[PDB]
Amino acid sequence: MKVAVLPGDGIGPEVTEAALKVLRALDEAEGLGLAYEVFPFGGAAIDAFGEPFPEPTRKGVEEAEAVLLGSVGGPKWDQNPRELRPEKGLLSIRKQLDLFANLRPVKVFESLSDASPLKKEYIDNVDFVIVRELTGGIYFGEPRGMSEAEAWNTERYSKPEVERVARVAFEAARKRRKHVVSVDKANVLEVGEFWRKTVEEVGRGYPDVALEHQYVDAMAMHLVRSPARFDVVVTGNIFGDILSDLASVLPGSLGLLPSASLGRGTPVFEPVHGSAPDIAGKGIANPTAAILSAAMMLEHAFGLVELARKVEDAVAKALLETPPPDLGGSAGTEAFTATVLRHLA
Amino acid sequence: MKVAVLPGDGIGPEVTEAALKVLRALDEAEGLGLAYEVFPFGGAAIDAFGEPFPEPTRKGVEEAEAVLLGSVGGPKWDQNPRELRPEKGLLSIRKQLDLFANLRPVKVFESLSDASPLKKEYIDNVDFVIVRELTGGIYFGEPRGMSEAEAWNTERYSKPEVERVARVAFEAARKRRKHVVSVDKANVLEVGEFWRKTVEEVGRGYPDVALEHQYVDAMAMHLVRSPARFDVVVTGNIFGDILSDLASVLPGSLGLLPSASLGRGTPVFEPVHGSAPDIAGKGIANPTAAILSAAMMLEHAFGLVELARKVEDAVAKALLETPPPDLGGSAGTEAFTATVLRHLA
Repeated sequence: MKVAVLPGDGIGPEVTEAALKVLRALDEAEGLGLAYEVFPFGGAAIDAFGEPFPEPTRKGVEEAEAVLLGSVGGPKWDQNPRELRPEKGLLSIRKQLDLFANLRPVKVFESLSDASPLKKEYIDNVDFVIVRELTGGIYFGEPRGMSEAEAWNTERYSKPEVERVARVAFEAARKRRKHVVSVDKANVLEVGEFWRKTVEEVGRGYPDVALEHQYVDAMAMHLVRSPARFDVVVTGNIFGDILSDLASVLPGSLGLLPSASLGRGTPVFEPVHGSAPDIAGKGIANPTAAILSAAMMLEHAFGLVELARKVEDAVAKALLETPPPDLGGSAGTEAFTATVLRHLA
Repeated sequence: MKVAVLPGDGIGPEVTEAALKVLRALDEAEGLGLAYEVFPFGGAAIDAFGEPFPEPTRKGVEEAEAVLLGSVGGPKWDQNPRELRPEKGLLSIRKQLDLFANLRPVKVFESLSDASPLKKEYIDNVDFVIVRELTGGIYFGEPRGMSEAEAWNTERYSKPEVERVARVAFEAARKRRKHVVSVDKANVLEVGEFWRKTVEEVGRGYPDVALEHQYVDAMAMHLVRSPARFDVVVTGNIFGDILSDLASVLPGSLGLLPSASLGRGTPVFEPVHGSAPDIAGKGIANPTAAILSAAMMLEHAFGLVELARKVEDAVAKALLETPPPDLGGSAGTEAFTATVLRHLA
């Protein structure tokens, strides 16, 4: 199991290391062969190497079997230009490893039910994964323009780009409850008729997984009225991007969520949450999203679905037993990483 | 006050008439000069006149100062072709009266708080109006297409189309709490930079009203986390259409919501909810949305903002005192129309 580890800025060192603490325990216990190496990335490499993704790191993520990415970003850099700022590097590692699908899981852990905005009965048993196409459509599509008179922008997709994110979706489905929902605007737009027939062709090859289709506006209503009804949701870019932010309010007690970019190269896994500079060093950072991005690596990079679920129970249990300060408890990073480990022994 | 009344099919006769019962009471009481006339529209006119919007009605809505529309649609017609089915007429009256903005208000009435999917604290004091541009952008925009290889669709807006829906928004704002939020994707798409500067030019003329901008994905999260923070929201078509369906789950106890199309011609007002054929004649239909579309007519067609708010209190009070069967009470259309009237005497 070869992991290039890029802990990034701010809290990235602290919470990326609590992830590795869970992974070295499973590694010991199951003998998985974890070989990892830490590489420079972000505000720290701007300072050190004079750019956010230096070629040691270009090579490192190019040759590992997984990247464990922390978080970059800091005010310090914003003022200096454009390709010298933490975030540029975030797109450079996406381009290089040819990543085209972004997986975002939302789970509401029975113990933090009361933190959610929805009544308990609507969040019970939410466990779903939205996989959003990453590189196509209206944000990148052309023609585009702006005149004194008007402005234009094209949503455009080719069969290859639809089949790519669709296979990730089905394969992603096989490892959890076997149902895909594709999301489109097929009843009005033709990009969406297209998307619809192609997801349905590709679905033929995955017989063990169920396929259904929904319109973006009906799926926006279902994520608040019945979100426990989905397993994997696959959609385009702007709709994945809108429906993943609406879906991120369902847990409530934010900060807990993991993200993973997948594709031809090396899968990148990271917590959704940035640098949090305010609190780097104090030891209170909540590691729940780094420990769960690790669980996603094990599931998507190495296919060890059964260990990924046992790490997601240890963190569920742990969240119930020792809520971090940010969730009305007092367990900092280490004491929380502890009880996670104390559950998967 | 000249109203062409088009009660439509199914429950349309019943609930459009309870609206008129409230309006004839205010009319008596304030002497507003209500002159109304009932015209044929929908499944009923397909049967009667052999098309859904016959020229008596074309003329009627053309010459009234407001349309009070009920609901059309019935299975009976679906099988016969395309321009002979209830819904066609719905676009024919939109084209004819040159309507380009659709106003959708969401309010959560303190008494039905427990029906909502959100915890009480998030719905308390929701009162906002989304005005969605109706005739432009990606659903109508061109070029568009579909090949074996790819599919395309253009989101396109010209300054005139952005300024139109923006003035409705500001003027709509003046009559309630004076804050507009425009919703766009300005940080990625140029249609959205355009939309953004134009809503900001037009805002210069309305000094008494506050303007703010938000991205569609951040506004999708705000409608569940803090929806009581908006007064009027103005946006384009597909985003109005997505954000109005997400916003329609906040009341919970559905069926209660009013809609209004505005523009160069005669404003059309209608309940959001269709025909409901299952229950036409039984007398149980909930009239809360027809009585509140009437309140919207008074506010937008005749500018009688102060009476519109007193009819929205009578129906609030009434919802508290006699919930309809559909909201765990037993008050049918008439008994509910009663207590509404019994409050605005």
